[PDB]
Amino acid sequence: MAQLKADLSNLEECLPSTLSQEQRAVAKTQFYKELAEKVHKFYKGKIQIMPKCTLAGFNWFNAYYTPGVSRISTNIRDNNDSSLFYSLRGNFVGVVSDSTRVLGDGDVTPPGGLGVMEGKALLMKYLGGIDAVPICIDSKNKEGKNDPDAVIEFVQRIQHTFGAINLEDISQPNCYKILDVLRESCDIPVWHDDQQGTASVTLAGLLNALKLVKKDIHECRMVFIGAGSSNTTCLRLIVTAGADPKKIVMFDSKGSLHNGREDIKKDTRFYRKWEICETTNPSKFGSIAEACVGADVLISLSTPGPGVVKAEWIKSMGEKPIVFCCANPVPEIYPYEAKEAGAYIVATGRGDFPNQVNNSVGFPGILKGALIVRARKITDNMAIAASRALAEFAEKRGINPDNIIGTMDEPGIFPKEAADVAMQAIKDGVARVTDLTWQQVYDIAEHDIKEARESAQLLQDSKHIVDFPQETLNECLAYAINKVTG
Amino acid sequence: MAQLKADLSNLEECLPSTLSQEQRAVAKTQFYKELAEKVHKFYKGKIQIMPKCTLAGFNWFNAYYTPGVSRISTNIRDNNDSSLFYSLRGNFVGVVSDSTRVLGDGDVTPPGGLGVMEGKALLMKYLGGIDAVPICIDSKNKEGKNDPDAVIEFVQRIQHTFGAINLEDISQPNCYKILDVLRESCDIPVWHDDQQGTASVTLAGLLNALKLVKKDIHECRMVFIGAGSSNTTCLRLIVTAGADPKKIVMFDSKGSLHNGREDIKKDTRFYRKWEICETTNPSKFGSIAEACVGADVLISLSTPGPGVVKAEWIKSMGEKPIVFCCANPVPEIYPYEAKEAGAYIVATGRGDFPNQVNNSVGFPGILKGALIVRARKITDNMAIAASRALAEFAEKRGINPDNIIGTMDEPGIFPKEAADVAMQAIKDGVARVTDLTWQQVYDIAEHDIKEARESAQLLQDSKHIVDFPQETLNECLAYAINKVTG
Ligand code: NA
Ligand code: NA
Repeated sequence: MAQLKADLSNLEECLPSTLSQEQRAVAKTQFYKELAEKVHKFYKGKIQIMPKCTLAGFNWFNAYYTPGVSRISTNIRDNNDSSLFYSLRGNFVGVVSDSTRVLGDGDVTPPGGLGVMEGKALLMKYLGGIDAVPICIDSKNKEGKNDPDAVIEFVQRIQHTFGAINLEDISQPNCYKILDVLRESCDIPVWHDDQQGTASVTLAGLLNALKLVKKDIHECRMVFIGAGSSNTTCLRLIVTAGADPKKIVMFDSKGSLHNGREDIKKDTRFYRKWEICETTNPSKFGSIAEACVGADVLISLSTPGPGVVKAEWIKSMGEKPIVFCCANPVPEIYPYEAKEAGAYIVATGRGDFPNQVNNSVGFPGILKGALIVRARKITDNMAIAASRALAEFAEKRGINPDNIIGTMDEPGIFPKEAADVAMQAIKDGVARVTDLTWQQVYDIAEHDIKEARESAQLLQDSKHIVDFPQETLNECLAYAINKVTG
Repeated sequence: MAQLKADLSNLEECLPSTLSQEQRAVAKTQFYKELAEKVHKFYKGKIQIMPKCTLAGFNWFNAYYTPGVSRISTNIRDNNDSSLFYSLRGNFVGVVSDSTRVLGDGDVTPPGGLGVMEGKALLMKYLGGIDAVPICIDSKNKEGKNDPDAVIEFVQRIQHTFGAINLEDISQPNCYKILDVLRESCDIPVWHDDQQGTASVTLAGLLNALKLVKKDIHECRMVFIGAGSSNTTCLRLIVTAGADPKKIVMFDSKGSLHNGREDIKKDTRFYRKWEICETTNPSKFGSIAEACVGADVLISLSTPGPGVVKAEWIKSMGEKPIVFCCANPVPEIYPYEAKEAGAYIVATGRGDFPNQVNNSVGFPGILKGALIVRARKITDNMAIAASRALAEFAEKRGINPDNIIGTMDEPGIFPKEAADVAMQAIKDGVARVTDLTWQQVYDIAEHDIKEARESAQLLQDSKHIVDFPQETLNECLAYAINKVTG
C-alpha cells in the first residue's frame, strides 16, 4: 500500500505495522544503505564546483586569467595573507582522510572514504556556508604501513590551498600524532572532527539531557564504553565542563581505565588514555555491568551493534538514565531496546532516530567561526563554546526527552555557533581577526549560509538538479522490507 | 565619452583616441591587472562548491551520510573503480602546482599560484563541464629547494580523490620528471597543461595560420625562441603533425640547439631538448637573427620573466610572417609592434588582443574527452586531435589574419574537442571505455557543459552572484589611463 513521498518524510508510515521493532530498525538501516547506493550513482556524487563571480562577457576572462591574474600572483607572492581574500582559500576547508577508520567499517581503502568525506563537504556548504572538498589520500609508507608522518608531510604541503584542515576518519593512535603536530606546525587551523567535533556535540547533548533529568553535571556518575579518539575527547570536554572525574569510568577492549593500567602508561602514543587512567575510576571497576549499576549517564562509541551495549546495563542505571550510543552505521543498541530497558533519553549518531548526536551539528559552526576570525587553531574552549551555543539554541526553541539537540534541519544553529566560537577564539588569544563583533560574525555566517541554501534550492526547482525517480524509491523500500521478512 | 559596459565589450572605445599605441597597450595591461585585483577581492575568489544531488527533505541526509553512506564506503572498498561513479571523482580534476612557474612572474611562493589555478578551475567548469579545484602545494625540501620527488609522492597520495590530474606552472626540468613518472604510476591520467595543453592550441593556430598564408607545413622554416617546457612540446607536436625537422631551429639562453651541445648532452634531465638537438637545425645557426631571415614562423613562450622578440628579426622574415608571442602577462613584443615590422599573423596568450593562443582553448576539451572514456594517459595523438578539432571549428565559421583560432566565447569548441580526443584515445589504446561512438561522447560533453553554463547563468540572473559595481569599473579605467598619461 504506502509509498514514500519525494521528501522521504513518511518513511515510518511506509513500513508495515506488522514488523517488530527490531525489524523496523533493521529495515530503516537497509533502506538507507540501498538508497545511498542508488542516489550516489544517480547524481554521480553529491557536490560540484560552480562559478561565484560575474561572467557577464568574454573579456571578464582577461581579469580572471591572463593578463590580469598576474597582479593576483604578485600580490600574493608579496603578501601571502592576501591569498585569503583574492582566492576561495579564505572559505575553503580540506576534508582530509586516509580512510583508515571510516565510521564503524574500518579501513575501507584510500578512495573508500569518498562517500563519507563528500558527505562532510556537502554539509559544510549547505549547513555552514563553507566551500569544502574531500581529500582522500594513501598514507601508507614504503613498508605498507599507514604512517602519521606521511599525513603530516602531506597536509604541511597542501596547507597553502586551504583556510582550515578538517581531519576525518583516521585510526588511533595515528590521529593523535597527526593532529598534535599539524596543529602547531601549520599556518592554518587543523583539527580532527572525530576529536573535538564529536566531543562538542556530545557535550551539547549531555548539557540538555542533564537539564531534563534535573541533575548537576558534577554529581553524575558516567560510564564511557570504548576509548578511541571520539570518546576520550568527549570525556575531556565533559570534565572541563564540570563533571567530576572521580565519578567517571571508561572502558577499552582490555578492561577499565585506571592507575594500574601499565599497558597504557608505557605506550605514550596513548597519553590521552593514560591521563584518563590517572584521573578517573578510583574504584578500578572490573566490569561494565558493575560500573552501570546506579550510573546516571552511559556514553558509548564502540563497535557497531546490534547487541554491543546490553539491556541489563541500562536496566541497572539510576533515575532517568541518559544513554548515547553513537557507533555508525549501526548503534550499539537500537533506541527501542534501550527505552524498553528503562532509558529516559536515548541518542544515536544517525538521522533516522530521535536525538541525533553527531558532529554534523557542530563542525559547520565551529569551522565557519574559525574561518571568519582566522583562528590559529581549534581550542577545547572553542569546541565548548559551540557545545553551549548548540545546547542553548535547542533549549530556547523547546527541548524534551525526544528532542534534546539542534538538528541538521535547523540552519539558525550555525551562525550562533560561529559567532560564539569566534568570540571564544578572540578570548583564547588565537584569533588573527579581532576587529569583528559577535553580531558581525553572526551576520557573515548567516548570509553565507542563506546564500548557499538559496542557490542550491534554485538549482533544484529549475531541474539542473533532476528529481530522483519515484520508482527507485519504491524499489528501495521493497528491498528493505524483503530483507527483514523474507 | 562612453563608460565601460557591464560585459566589458567596449574597452577599446573607452580608451581615449589620443593615446599612442604604446600607451594603449600598456593601459590595457594595467586596466586588467587593476580589475583583477578589485574583482577577486569583491567575490573573494572565483569558484565555490555546490550540491548536485536532491535535497528535497531532511531524511535525504540519512542516505548521504550515516547510516546510508556506509554502503558507499564498503562498495568502494570492494570495487575501487566504483569510486568513479559513487562520488564526484569521475568528473574531478586537481589543478596541481607548486607555484614555481606561474606565468612570466615565475616563482610566487606556494599560495601565490592560487589566482591562476582558480581561474583554470573556473574555466574547466564553464568551458568543459569539469569539476576542478586548485591544489597549490609547497614542494620545497628541508634545504629549501623545490623537490620533484615531493611533487611525485604528493600526487601519488592524492590521486585517489581525482579522475585526473592537471599539473600546471612547475619549473623545468622538474616538470619533466614529475610528469614522466606520474603518468606511468598513477591509476588516473596525469598530464602537464603547459606541455601538451599549450602545444595543442599552438599547433591549432599554426594550422589555420598556414591555411591563411597558403603554405604547406613541411615546407616552412620555423624558429622557436625559448627551450622551456611549452616550446619544447610545441616543437614536438608540430613535427609529429608534419613539419620538417631539418627546417626548424630552437634557441635556449646560450644559443641554438644542434648536435654540438655537450651542454645539453649529458644532463639527461633535459633529454627532450637533446632529442631536438639531434633532429633539428642541421645548419647550426649562430644567432637568432641569422635564423630569422627568410623564416616563415617564429614562435616564443619565454617563461620567465620578460622575453625578447625583436622588430628586426620579424622584418627579416619571409612572405607573410606568422609570429606567436605568448608570454604572459606581457608578450615578448606587442601585436602593433609586430605588425609595424611586417608580421601578417600575430598571436599572444591574452584575450585582449586578437588570436589568443592559450591552453584555455584546448584543456577543457582534452580533459573532458579523457574523463569520459577513462583514458589512462593524455597521448600526443590525443593532444593533436584537439588541435585539428579547434582549428577546424574555427575554419567552419570563418578565419582571417585577425581571427585564426577558436575563442573562449565559443562553447561548441569543447564538446567537439572532447569527442575527437575520446575517439583518438580509443584509437591510441589508452581508453578504458572503448565502445562509445563519437556522437555518444559528444552528447555527454555537450550536456555537461550546457548544464554547467546554464547553472552558472541562473545563479547570476538570480542575483546570487551579485553584479559587479559599475563605479569600480569606472575607477579601474581612470586608474589605467592615469598610469599612462601620468
Ligand atoms: Na539518533
Ligand atoms: Na592574443
